Amino acid sequence: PKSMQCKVILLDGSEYTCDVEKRSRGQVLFDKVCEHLNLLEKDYFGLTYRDAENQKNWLDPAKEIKKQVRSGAWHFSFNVKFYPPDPAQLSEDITRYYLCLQLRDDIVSGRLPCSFVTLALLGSYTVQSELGDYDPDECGSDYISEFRFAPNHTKELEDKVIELHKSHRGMTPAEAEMHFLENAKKLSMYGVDLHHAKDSEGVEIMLGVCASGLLIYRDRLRINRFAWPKVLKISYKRNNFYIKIRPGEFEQFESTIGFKLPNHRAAKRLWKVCVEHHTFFRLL
Ligand SMILES: COc1ccc([C@H](N)c2ccccc2)cc1
Repeated sequence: PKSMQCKVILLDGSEYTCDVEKRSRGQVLFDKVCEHLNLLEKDYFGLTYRDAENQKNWLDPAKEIKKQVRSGAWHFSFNVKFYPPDPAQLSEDITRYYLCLQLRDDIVSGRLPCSFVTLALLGSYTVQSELGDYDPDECGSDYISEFRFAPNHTKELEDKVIELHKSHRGMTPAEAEMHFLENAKKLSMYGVDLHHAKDSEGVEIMLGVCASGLLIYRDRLRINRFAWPKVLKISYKRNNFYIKIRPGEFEQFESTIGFKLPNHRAAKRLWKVCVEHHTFFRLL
């Protein structure tokens, strides 16, 4: 029985190596990684790989790994797939911990924009969780943390993290992580998966997929939101992605909004993440 070496980038930035049989489905590898992480609330997470066009793809746990990675390396990342709107409802602290690590990367990467004050507050909870109570002995007037907090660090930001850290004395890691999440969950881009697209006129937009529905990001005076219930069907054809939008009560017919994606693979990717989000948040 022939086994393939898998390398998985974990949310702490470390690399986990394991083997699976070469005809293994994604679920096999995912189960191994989750056991390694002592993670039980697995439904919110997934593995990603980079395709031949270097796009992030979710590893489908139901399909053979080899038919997804195809010509590429068996190299993956462990990631949050479904960001819970209410992380306080998660059963386990360790689930909230992995969600925090994901969100820290979302912030540093600039995928999750955040005000100065919220960057400093989130950073102050991370420090409290990781180091415990504020200590002046490690932190002088010239202190810069090893913790990456933001896409662009300033001395201002470092000072504000310390000021807020001082206020968190006696806070345990689980408590600090829960505060981190109570703040992060409110950010307008929390758990929004963004896709580049053109509207039916050829104007460049962004489509965002998240718990509440589908968002269209245009000129920035116009953001359209379609709650999952208002979305009757989702489809793709060639480079095109279509959503059918329910009639307003006493309307005879549904409306169709068409979008142009970069290529067929990008349209299929968007369709699959929309279907998955619609199912997940319909049931949650
Ligand atoms: C992490 O976010 C959630 C997790 C579980 C639920 C679940 N359906 C529920 C609803 C109501 C009361 C208790 C459990 C809901 C949200």
